[PDB]
Parts: sequence; C-alpha cells; structure tokens
Amino acid sequence: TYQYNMNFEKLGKCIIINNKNFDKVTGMGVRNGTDKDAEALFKCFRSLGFDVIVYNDCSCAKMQDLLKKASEEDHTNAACFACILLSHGEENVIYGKDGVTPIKDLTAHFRGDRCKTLLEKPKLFFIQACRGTELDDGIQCYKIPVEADFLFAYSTVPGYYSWRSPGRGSWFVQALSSILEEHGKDLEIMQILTRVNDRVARHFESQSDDPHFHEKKQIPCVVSMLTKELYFSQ
Amino acid sequence: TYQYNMNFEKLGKCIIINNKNFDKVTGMGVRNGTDKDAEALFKCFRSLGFDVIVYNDCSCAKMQDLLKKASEEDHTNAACFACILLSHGEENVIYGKDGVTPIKDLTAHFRGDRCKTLLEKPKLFFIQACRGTELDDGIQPCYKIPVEADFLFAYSTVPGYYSWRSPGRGSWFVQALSSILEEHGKDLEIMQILTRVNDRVARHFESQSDDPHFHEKKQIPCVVSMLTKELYFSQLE
Repeated sequence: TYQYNMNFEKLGKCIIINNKNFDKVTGMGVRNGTDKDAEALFKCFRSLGFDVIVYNDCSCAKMQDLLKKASEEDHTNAACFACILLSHGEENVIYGKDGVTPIKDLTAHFRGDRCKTLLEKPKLFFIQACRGTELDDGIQCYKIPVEADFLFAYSTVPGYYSWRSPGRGSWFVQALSSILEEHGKDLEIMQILTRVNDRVARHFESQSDDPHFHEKKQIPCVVSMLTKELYFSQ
Repeated sequence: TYQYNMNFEKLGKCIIINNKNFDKVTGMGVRNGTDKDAEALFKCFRSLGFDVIVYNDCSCAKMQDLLKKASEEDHTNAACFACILLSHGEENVIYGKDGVTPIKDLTAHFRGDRCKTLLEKPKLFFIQACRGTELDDGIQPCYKIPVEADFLFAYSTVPGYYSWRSPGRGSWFVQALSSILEEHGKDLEIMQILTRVNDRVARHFESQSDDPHFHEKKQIPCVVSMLTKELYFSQLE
C-alpha cells in the first residue's frame, strides 16, 4: 500500500499511435525512424505483459476515437493503462495525419470521473514529439481527485526540439527500450524514467553540417501525479 | 553511479519566499496561514542541513534580483540547491506584492549555462500557489550536458487548478510535505517523498465551505522531474 496493486489477471492495455506520414496540408515531413521506435516499444511493453496494439497514420478524430473508445472499455481486470504517442509536436498539442489535436483532449477521457474502471489505477502516457523551436546548446466514505494517478513521460522539455536519427530512431526510445529490456521488472517507474533522462542526457549529442543544428543536446521531462510506487511485477 | 553525489561541505542553500501581503491594486488578499508554512518548512529544511534564508513580502523585482544573485554565488562547496515559493499564482506566474512574474523567468537563472557552479547538481523548486481557477470536484565533448537537466519542480496543484490553504493550519501541500520530511526526510528518495505527498493530499483533505461552489473539493499536486539520478539527503551507505 505504498505500491499500486498489481494483482489482476491483466497488466493492461497499451495503445501505440505511430504517426509517420502526413497530409500535404500540414506541411510536415516524414518521420524516418518512427517504425524502428514503434517496433522497439511493441516488444518492450509486450515483455512487461501489456496487451499492445499499434495504429499507424491516424488523423485527429481517429486519435480521439481510439482514446475515447478505450476510456469506455472495461478495465476492472487490468492493473493499469498505457498509451504511446509518436508524432510531430508543438507546445501543448500534437499532430494527426491531417491537423493537430491538443494532448489534454486525448488524456481527459481517462479522468477518474470519466473512466471508473481505471480509478486509483496508474494511467501512463509516453510522448515522443517535438515541443517547439528551441534546441539545447549544452555545457561541460471518502473521495479522490479526478486528475490523480496520471503520469506523462515527454521526450523533451516544453518548448524544445526532439531528436530522432532516421536510421536508429528516437534518442528517448532507444534509451527507454534498453532500460526496460534490462530493468523493466525490478525498477520503480520513476527509477526507470530517471535512468532514461540520464541516458538521453549523457550519451547523446546531435551532429549536422548546418552549425545551427550541430552538437545540440536534449533532456526528457517527466510529469507525475502518481500516489504510489509503480512496479511492473509481483 | 545512480545517486547524486552528496559528499560536499554543505548540503546547500534553501531560499524561501513568503508572500503574505500584497498591494491592494493587484486585487489580491492577505494569504492567511502562510506564516505556518514558512515556519514548518524552514524547520524541515534546516533539519536536513540546508542553510535556509526566509524572505518576506517580496516585490517582483526583488524575487527576480534575489534569485539572480543566488545563481551568481559560488555553489562549488554545495551538493544541491532548493527554492520554495509561497505566494498567489495563476497559470505560469507567481505574484510579488507588486504584481506578477513568470515562474519560468525565475528558474532560468539556474540553467546549466548560466549557473556553472550548480552544473550536474539538483536544483529543486517547491511552489504553493493557485495555478488557475478550475476546481477538482472529486469522485468516490567528452559529452556536454543539457542546460535544462537536473531540475525538479513540485507544484502544490496541477496546471489550471486551485490550491487549498487553511487560515488555521496552512496549505494542504505544505502540511503534508513538512510532515513527511519529519518522518522520512532522511530515508526516502526525493520522488518517494513527493509521491507520498501526492498520496497524502489526495486521500486526506477535502474543502469544507458555505458557498457550495467551494464545498467538498479535492486536490492533487504535480511533480515535474528533469533529474538524472536518485536523490537522498544523506551520504549514508
């Protein structure tokens, strides 16, 4: 009872949204590497015992639909819920195939008052997406809150670039997959994420022929309203 | 290693800004109960080995200039840095007695490229302040390092929302935080402490009121971590 209870026949559902190809309109490039990230994250979360489903090139509306529908499914026998968004991004919103939807709109479906079978259960959103212009230069009888029990792990701090090598995928995802691969079952969620932060920070530096992009850095950003420790075991 | 190094002469500086009174033109009221909070926290933090300084009723320029100076001091002999803001707030912004300033402008002074002596060390911010008007109704090289690394913010509430404070006991967040650093200040990791605070505030507080719009409300704090190691306030081992 300092831990979330994992005594359920399922760990839970994990939805991957892998947005790669974008409608001409949006003016957004192709995200080479995302398929590599998605595969990695499929195996990872499978290892934990998540029932993982991947949906490719979803528009908004579709994104809302998935998340709304799952919000409405029955989670009684599930320990927790997890969704993963891989897309383009700017502050507070993310890209569909056809436009942008704001994150709060996706997640809100799961608020305690809007999804009872997930009440008092962790809800996890992992989000690899740009968050703005910035780039990093570097240096050497009782109730419970409806907003409680969420955790977001963003690829990056608000207002920043998110790096992704076309041939190896996200820095963040490379990191997060390895760490889960090796420690997913014996580290608390905040430990795992702190290691990702550390690994993305130390061992990664961007290179480009453009000096404006050469030798940039990155740090992921974890937002937590969990109320217990979370382990993916016992 | 996996822990932040704690073998320094001092644990570090701990600045507490205690904004209780405000100029009438800001339309902001006396923050009754805030002195309880500052008291409980200067006790807690001193108790951990912080050198704590308590400022009162600051202007926006004072908050800005204060924190700028702190970041320009020499932290070489210090393991970490902590700052605690107790004021009125709105999304993105905390009040001086003067008016309003961007939380983000306050903390930027400590970015890696502007505060070299705190490079690779945890810079902690704790914030008790309304973050919006929404109410929780409830329910039954060799490599460099990024300049935004090693920050942790612990907001007393989630963005967009209200923060509860008792004229009599002080704010829900600070009661809980302070009470938990008593018991487990020295044996729990920082994210463990703060998770327990989340648990405490969620599970064990509910707003009693006459105006049924402010009646039976709930609260959940919000922790944003950029930390890159585990953090305990002791060398031990």
